[PDB]
Amino acid sequence: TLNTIALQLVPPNSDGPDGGREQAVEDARKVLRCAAETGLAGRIGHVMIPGMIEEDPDRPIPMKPKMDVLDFWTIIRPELPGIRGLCTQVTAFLDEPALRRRLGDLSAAGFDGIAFVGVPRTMGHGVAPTDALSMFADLVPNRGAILIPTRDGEQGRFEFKCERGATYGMTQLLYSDAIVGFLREFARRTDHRPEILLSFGFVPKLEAKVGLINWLIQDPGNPAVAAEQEFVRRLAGLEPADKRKLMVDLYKRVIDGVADLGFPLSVHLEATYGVSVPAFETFAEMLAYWSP
Repeated sequence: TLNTIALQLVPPNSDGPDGGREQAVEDARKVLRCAAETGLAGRIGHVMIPGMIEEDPDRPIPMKPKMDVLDFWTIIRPELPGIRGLCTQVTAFLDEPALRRRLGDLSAAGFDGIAFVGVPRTMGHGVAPTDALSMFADLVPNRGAILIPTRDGEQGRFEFKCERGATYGMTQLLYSDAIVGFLREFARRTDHRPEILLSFGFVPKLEAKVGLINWLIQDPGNPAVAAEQEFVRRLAGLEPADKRKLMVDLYKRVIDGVADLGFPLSVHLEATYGVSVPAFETFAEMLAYWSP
């Protein structure tokens, strides 16, 4: 079990002559600075590096190439003394031998958890993500499945992934208490008690203009998600202290709602638009209420 506070850090664009290395160092230093400014120095235990970024097909200008997960960690690891690694990893291009090689490399580099994921919709000889969960379990021994508590059929989908060896579930961004009802029914139906990495994403006013979070959580026809998107739209437009209050209230509703269910809990902090002092001001008040 991780019992950790994880901060998501997206690898920089690698299309420059430095391959993103200067940007990676500055990003790490911005993390330390923002944590220090908000009373969170030394509190973040892990960085969550995604090894997959879904691309919105309707965005006019394309994503640039991104730094490899392990290249990125190698650069930022010296700048974040004491912080360890978590990641997601695409397994579609990793046969069983190559999956053991990648796992050994990530373990040796200091990664403690790995969530196996699929390929973006707009992009094949390896293991399916759910088959990888139980392989070479001594390497990076925290093995993550993605958990979206609003998604149709998620009770049977996530139960199966626990059967196949998931030790933790990394949630989609949480903008309602749907995870409370989900885990209450999961605990009732099953004996599985994976660690839950509860994901919380700061919403700046830029979301009102860009709508990236709204798109990241979209599920057309799902009324529970519609409610979440309405919550995100509301937050985007509220004044800074108002959106902090509402996000902290949501945090408290989730933590209280799941605290007696028997799942180990970690916290996954996300700033989709980039780390900032306002994001960390919100994180700090959340973690002041409850921290793993």
